[PDB]
Amino acid sequence: DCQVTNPSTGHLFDLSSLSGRAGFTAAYSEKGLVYMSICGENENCPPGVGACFGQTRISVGKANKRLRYVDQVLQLVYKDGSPCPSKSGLSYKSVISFVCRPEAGPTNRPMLISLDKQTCTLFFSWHTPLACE
Repeated sequence: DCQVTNPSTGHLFDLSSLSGRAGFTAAYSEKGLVYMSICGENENCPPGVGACFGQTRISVGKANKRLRYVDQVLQLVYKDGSPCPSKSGLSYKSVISFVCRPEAGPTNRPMLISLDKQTCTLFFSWHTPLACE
């Protein structure tokens, strides 16, 4: 249910306050965006899809709720997106990484920071106080 524990302190991280089908957007390119929900599908995307391009609604990853803890970062990986334009045989995937930010940012939305074209992986970051222990 969108929660994970730091194996070494027992601290429970809960990202459920960011969950839900309404979700968020992240800026893509110059005027575009990506629609995304946390730990579940997004209402603007095809059924079961957690993140998709806003212009086309094409999937960049199927939703899941497998939140993981790795070196102080909480992460989700939505795989099995649509066919990769840059490499035959591959499907888009979205990695969403939550990092502690003691004070919430002025905008406070996820950011698409990189798109690895060789593997069609979209890397997103969200610096949030919910990732602080």
